[PDB]
Amino acid sequence: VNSFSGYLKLTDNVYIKNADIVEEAKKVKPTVVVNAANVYLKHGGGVAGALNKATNNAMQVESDDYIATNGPLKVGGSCVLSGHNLAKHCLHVVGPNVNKGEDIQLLKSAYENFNQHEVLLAPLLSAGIFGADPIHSLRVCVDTVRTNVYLAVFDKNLYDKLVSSFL
Ligand SMILES: NC(=O)c1c[nH]c2ncnc(N[C@H]3CCCC=C3Br)c12
Repeated sequence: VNSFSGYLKLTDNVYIKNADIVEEAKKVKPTVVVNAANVYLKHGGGVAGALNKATNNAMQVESDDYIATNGPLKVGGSCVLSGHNLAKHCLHVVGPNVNKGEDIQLLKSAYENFNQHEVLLAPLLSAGIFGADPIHSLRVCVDTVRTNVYLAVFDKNLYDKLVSSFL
């Protein structure tokens, strides 16, 4: 039993809700919140800009030190950093950005990072400003993640479409 509330169950291990991941993280304080990161951990917009803003820029400060030490992530890769006031940990995951020409096949590799964590609150990777089809992202999520994932979809209109079209 966990504290996630109001989710629709899609499969044995995947759940979905129309919610703002920032407000959801603040309420649940999950062990792991997933950020829709880029390789530079520059949290400017989309989910990343919103999560970083909610940390009063502490996420960005921590991220800049991480990059200065380790260099950029790989597309499809991840790192675990602090969750600040939102969660115990933040799993920064880099899905391919279609608006940069990155290979959509890397979306499966990106979701594989979720399997290192028993339970996660997450957005749909590569959706929104990353330019991929969210219906496809949900399909890859369901077919790749085996741990318990609670997906937050900001747009109410998009949420209804993902549910109604789910196989
Ligand atoms: N500024 C923002 O993009 C968000 C702030 N919180 C969010 N929670 C969920 N998805 C978000 N964005 C996108 C990316 C994922 C696919 C649908 C949507 Br909608 C955001």
